Formats: sequence, C-alpha cells, structure tokens
Amino acid sequence: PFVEDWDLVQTLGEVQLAVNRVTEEAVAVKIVDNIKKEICINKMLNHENVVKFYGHRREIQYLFLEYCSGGELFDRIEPDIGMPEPDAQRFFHQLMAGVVYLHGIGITHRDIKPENLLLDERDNLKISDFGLATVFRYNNRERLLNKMCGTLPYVAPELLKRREFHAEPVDVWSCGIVLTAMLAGELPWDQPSDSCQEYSDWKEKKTYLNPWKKIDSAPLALLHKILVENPSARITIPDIKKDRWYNKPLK
Ligand SMILES: c1ccc(-c2cnc3cnc(-c4cn[nH]c4)cn23)cc1
Repeated sequence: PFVEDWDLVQTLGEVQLAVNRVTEEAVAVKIVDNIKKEICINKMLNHENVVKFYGHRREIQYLFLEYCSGGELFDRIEPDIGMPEPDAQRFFHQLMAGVVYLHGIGITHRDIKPENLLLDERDNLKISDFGLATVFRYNNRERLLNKMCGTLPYVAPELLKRREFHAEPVDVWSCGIVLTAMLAGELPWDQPSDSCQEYSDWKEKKTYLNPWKKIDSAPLALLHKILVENPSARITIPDIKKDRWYNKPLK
C-alpha cells in the first residue's frame, strides 16, 4: 500500500516506513483511524534530539515523521548487562538536551523509555511519539498534571500517590530509570509503589542488590539524586548537568 508518492515498505511499530518513489527519501508514517493534540504539539517542535515532524494529511490520518535508521535505544541495551558506560553517557546527554528543550517550550513527553528513544544513522538519539504529550506551561503559567499515564517501571512515585503533581520531576524520574537500564540492562521495579519489594529496598539504600551493584559509584551517585521519592527534593536537570559523572570523561 502507498500514500501519495510514498510507498509503505515495511511495518516499524501503526507506523510504516515510507519511501518516496521520486526523491527516494525514507520517512516514518503514522496511520490513525487525542490525535489532534499530537499533530499540534509536533508542529511546535524543532530540536536535533526530537523526531522531526514533516506534516500530516487526512483521508485515516497520516503523520509524517523523521525515520531513524538505528531504531530503538531498547535494542542497544543488552539484557542483564546494559551498554558500555561511555555509550550510555552520550545517550543520556542527548536525552537531557531533548528533554530540556521540551521543558523550555512547556512540553512534557510523559512516556520516556528506551522504546521511545530512537536512533538515527549517526546514532543520534531522538525523543519519539508525542501521543501522550501535553502542555504543563502556557503563558508563563505552570499547570499541574492530574491524569495518570506512561509505563509503570519508568513512572514516578507521586503520580501513583497524588491528586496532582509537577510534570518536570516525573520526566527526570523516567530518565533515571532509563539511565539504570543502560548501565544495568535491567529494570529495578515493576512499579515505584511501597507495596513492591524492590522499591522499598532502594529506599533503604540496599545498593548491594541488583541492579545497583552492577553500576559504578559515580553514576550510582547521580541515580541516588534522581530516584528521590520527594518530587521536590529530587534533582533538577540544571543540577544533573553539574553532576560529576555527567561531566566525567569516558572511553
Ligand atoms: C523499530 C525500529 C525503528 C523504528 C523507527 C524508526 N524511525 C521511526 C520513527 N518513528 C517511530 C515511531 C514509533 N511510534 N511513533 C513514531 C518509529 N521509528 C521504530 C521501531
């Protein structure tokens, strides 16, 4: 099947890979039959660590998005192992870039996870899929988020325990969990709730258990600052930049 000039070559995720018969350019195609908001949000985005939005056309609705040859960051993680520290650090820098940007235009992704961090040919990281995204700052006014979403393992504690919560710390939490899985190749908990055994152990600082033992002490220190239950004591992105591991030379 094809749309306009573009031919849908293969299924990517629905999302197909589209190649132009004429220009031979490859793009990502989103086929939908909250979409309006996603299209609106995509237009507002212009960063090198965020998937490009080319435009949309209704028929089924069609979102035209940058194609990342690399695929998911998820594939680059090795189970129980993770990826080499220099690699994870670079990836984590590009994620901070993309997320800083969104935050500065009042946008929160709300679903950060390795499945939604795509890699281009140069292996540059792109924040992907704004179907769950929303505005948390408009006209210089911040709006707290009440709706629950994202993926349990990457979700912040306040979101399960609070009527309303700030958007930004939630994206920082998710970024920590993503850091953890890059360095450890496994996720700490099914969910951040106290009922879960793994979360409680972390709260008590039982670092000896997995996956913390697999992680070096510099990054582990950063994660001690990121996975802080108090959304208000949690470290901010501006502070993550000053983190020693973040600025440590690697490779
Ligand atoms: C596996 C391999 C490549 C991919 C892949 C490559 N390029 C893109 C662009 N967008 C998406 C996407 C997905 N949802 N919303 C947008 C996926 N992509 C995706 C999965």
